[PDB]
Amino acid sequence: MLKQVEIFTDGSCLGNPGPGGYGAILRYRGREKTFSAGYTRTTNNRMELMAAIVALEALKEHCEVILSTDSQYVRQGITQGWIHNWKKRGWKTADKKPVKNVDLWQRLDAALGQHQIKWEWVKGHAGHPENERCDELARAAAMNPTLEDTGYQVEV
Repeated sequence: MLKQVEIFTDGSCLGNPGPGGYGAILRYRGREKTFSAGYTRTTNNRMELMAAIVALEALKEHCEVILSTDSQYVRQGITQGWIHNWKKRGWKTADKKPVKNVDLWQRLDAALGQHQIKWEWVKGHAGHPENERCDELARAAAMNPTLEDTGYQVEV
């Protein structure tokens, strides 16, 4: 009887860049909510980040959160303190260009100041069924894209 909210995320793509989707599970008070959507053209990195974003943006009461994901990207960012680094430098790289996926990283940062988050980095679906599920959810959405990922820049 209650600690957190547990969040499970995955996002993936069929060809990168290519159609992608995300899958998230949120377990509130004895209830569990799923989220899923597919995008016409985006990236892997963006799908993994978006999954975390959508789940967290879904909470409307300050929570104690445990977020379990296998994304290398989120992991990198969080562990290497991207956000902290960027925020001090106005979200631009050393050569004054906007950091890559600044739209998503900001949305993430904004969620993090709301909740007390405890990250759980998983490796392999083996003994992680909620993560297995998000992947199934993620790959399914990617197959029937209904959205356009606007912040998806072609270029660099």
